[PDB]
Amino acid sequence: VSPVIGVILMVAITVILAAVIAAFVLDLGGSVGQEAQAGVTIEVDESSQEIQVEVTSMGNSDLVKLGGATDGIASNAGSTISGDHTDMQTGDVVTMDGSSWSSTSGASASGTITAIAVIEEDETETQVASEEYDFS
Amino acid sequence: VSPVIGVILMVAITVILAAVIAAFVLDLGGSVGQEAQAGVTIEVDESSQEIQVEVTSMGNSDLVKLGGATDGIASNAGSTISGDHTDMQTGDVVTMDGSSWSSTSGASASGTITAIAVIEEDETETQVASEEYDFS
Amino acid sequence: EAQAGVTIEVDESSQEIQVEVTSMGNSDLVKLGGATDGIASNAGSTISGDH
Amino acid sequence: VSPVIGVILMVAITVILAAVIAAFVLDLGGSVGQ
Amino acid sequence: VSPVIGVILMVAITVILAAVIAAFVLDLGGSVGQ
Amino acid sequence: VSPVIGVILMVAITVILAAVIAAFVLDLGGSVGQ
Amino acid sequence: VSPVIGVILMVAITVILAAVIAAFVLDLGGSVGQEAQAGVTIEVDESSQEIQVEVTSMGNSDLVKLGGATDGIASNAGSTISGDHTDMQTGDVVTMDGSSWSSTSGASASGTITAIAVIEEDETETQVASEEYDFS
Amino acid sequence: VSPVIGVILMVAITVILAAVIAAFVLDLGGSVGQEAQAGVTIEVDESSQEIQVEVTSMGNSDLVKLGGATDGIASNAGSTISGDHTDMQTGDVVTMDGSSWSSTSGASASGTITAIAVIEEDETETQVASEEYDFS
Repeated sequence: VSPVIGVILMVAITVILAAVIAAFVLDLGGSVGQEAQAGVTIEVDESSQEIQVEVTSMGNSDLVKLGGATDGIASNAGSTISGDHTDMQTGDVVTMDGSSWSSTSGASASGTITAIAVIEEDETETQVASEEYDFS
Repeated sequence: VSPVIGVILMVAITVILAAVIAAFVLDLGGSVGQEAQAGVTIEVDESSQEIQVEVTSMGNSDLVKLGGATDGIASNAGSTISGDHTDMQTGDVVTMDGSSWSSTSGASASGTITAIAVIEEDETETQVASEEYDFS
Repeated sequence: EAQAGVTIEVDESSQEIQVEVTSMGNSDLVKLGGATDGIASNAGSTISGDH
Repeated sequence: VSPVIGVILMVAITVILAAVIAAFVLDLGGSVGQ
Repeated sequence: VSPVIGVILMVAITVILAAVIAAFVLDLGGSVGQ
Repeated sequence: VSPVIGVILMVAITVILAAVIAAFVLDLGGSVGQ
Repeated sequence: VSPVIGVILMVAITVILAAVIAAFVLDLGGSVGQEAQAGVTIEVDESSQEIQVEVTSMGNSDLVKLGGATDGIASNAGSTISGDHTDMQTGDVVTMDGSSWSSTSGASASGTITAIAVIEEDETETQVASEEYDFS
Repeated sequence: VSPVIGVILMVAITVILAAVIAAFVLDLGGSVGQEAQAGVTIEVDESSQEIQVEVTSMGNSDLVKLGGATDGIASNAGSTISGDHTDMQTGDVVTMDGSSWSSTSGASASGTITAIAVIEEDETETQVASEEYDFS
């Protein structure tokens, strides 16, 4: 009689463990991480020490912002950036005049300008373009 | 007896997880993002400070509108733009007289004129042409 | 023991949560619990549909 | 399942790259120096 | 259950690799030497 | 009970193998020879 | 009581088997076989019975050597080969004078000249170019 | 003792199921469907109401035959077709005189002439060229 009751109890434990593991499996099942992608052009003009950025295509993202060395520039370099860099729609233009960075403290004459695509649905951030410059 | 019931329960969980992952996979399966393309010519005349735009070909899009520096001009520069810039069909002509931008507040004598192709089916926007100007 | 598959998705852009039943399994009805008890009790119409 | 999703993503990247290269080609297309 | 989770993880890796290769492709896309 | 614990262990091994193969794939991903 | 102890022992055996299979899986996991690739040009001149080889591009390999019919030639044909054939860098030139092969024993007037790329990291060998000749 | 015998039986069932699924997988593994491709030129002459077909290249197929509207013509239009249309080798010419189709019952003055490539190894048929005509 003992082994049969043991089998029944083990079956109950098996059902409970299956119920527990189902939630863990389904937790991974739903986490299909998304990735943003888009096309932006960056161009550094040596004749006037200026950098221009435009969004050629949107892809699946909905807004693009500039990162990298722009953090130091936009923070204290003030009006050397024209336009809006925190939200660039397709067809927008952002112009950065780099003549004054060589003397403005905290603004690196070298570095890199990087573009980040943003999706508000889950706060996904992805790098889409990069290009370095040297006004030193 | 215990491992067999466990196998049955695991098979049921496998079927449920397959059903869950199928929807996630098919969600990505249908998102074939489209991109607009067309040909437009932009020409900046230095003798009279005027910019002319015409649509040479439509490609697969159905309407073209001007963006970039035109946002500042069209917003408050008033009648310096002739024709319709929000919807340009093939063979249409848009003429912009830039003589007065050097003194009109909010109108940049420099910048860039960009063309955007539009598809109403999914609100896709793509840049097709760009050209800068300097009436400063 | 009941088992089924339901998808929950929290949208940061509009502060909204969506729930749908992908599969039934062997159960026959699903209801929302947890923090929904506080919300559904007095938050009124912030929930749409039948929970 | 993995290679099919990869193919879809590669197709999307191909469309984006075509859109990017179209502007570059058309930039040279209009520069008929007089 | 194991192969399904493996497929999900491989799909995630495929998305990440597509994101990585997109930047490399677009780097060459813009270098139209004059 | 045995097959469920086996499934859990196999899932863990699958995660570890995915982590291992990700580095190998990304190694080739970045080698765009100029 | 018996089935519960059996379940415990089976769980232990399952853990041990998982540990054993993990090593086997990871053994295949790391064996991502590499392949060498490069570009080399081979040219057979009918006017003087001479064959010229140059490395146009290196690709990802680091040295190129000649195989195929060259094994018979280089072994006993002596000075009919000029330059270094066991290690050809980019921009190097190897010239082989085939006039004397028609009479030198062990040197095939026909056959094929093949190029092999080499990587010292794992001794990978890959064929990159081939071309036949007939001085018979 | 019960769970161990259950594990043994489940292992046997797993081996049997693996053997069963192997055949199903290998059935799909070998079905690499082939497709024929070739180049044929079709030309419709308005001055004499005649259509000419020639095989410019064979590709990987081995014979070409005409389909489409030719089915109605070749069936009862008799000698209006010259040459052999059921098997066209490279460099062959088939001439069809369409003057009489406007009055011959069952012969459509309009329609389309299509070319089909054929491979006898697995009876693959593929369309390679098409062109319409209007002698009505």
